[PDB]
Amino acid sequence: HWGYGKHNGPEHWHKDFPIAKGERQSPVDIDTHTAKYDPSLKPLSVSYDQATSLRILNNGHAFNVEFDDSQDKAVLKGGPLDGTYRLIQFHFHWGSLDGQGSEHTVDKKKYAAELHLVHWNTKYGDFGKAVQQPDGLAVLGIFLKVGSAKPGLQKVVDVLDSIKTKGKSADFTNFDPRGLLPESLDYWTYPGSLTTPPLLECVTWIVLKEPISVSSEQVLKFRKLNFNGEGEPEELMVDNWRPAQPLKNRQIKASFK
Ligand SMILES: [Zn+2]
Repeated sequence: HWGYGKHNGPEHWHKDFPIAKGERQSPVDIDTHTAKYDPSLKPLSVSYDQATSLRILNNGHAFNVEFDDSQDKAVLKGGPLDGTYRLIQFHFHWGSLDGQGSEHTVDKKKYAAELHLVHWNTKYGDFGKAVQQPDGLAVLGIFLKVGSAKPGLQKVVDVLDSIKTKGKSADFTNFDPRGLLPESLDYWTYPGSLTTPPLLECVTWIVLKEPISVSSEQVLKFRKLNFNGEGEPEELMVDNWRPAQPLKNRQIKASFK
């Protein structure tokens, strides 16, 4: 019964998921004055030309756009990564107000939302095995600010009415995740965790420096989703973000000077 409410939110998760207080928890604050350029880093390779989206699902915590991950169709490689990481899904975290919603922060700044493109390391065969490994996942995180509309997000926005409540899904084929990227692939990276229970410390985070802009109308439609199931009292799906966790014995590295 974890969530983001009044009595089940992030500050409670440790009782069921003690790794919530672990050594490598996410998100974190990215201090641009202490992150250090790492010349050993390579450019990201984002290879999404062959992506096969399938479905969009309201899981009661966010919505996931799911992909066919049974072949190397949409992969992330390079950067800090060794090997090939396959896209399984993306989802967002967002606020009730434009001044909060992101999970990572940058010099303590909160963005309106954050996109997570989740990938798993093909050496482990499937997602469920990958999450048991320290290098099992690679999550590309992208900040959202409110300003101009993001045209490539609109197809997501316009299906949201069909998945208003927890447990609803809809077909979502032929969606191109390249339309969600900023111009630059400059990034910060560090080792961390899933940001929802079970909070497993299996993630290489790659957080892009350049945010994307979305419109106030686009974010307002996200805020019409519901945490609840159909036929239950309405609870708007807002503020589904975990706050920054202690960095502990980690360093954040930058791909750029
Ligand atoms: Zn996430």
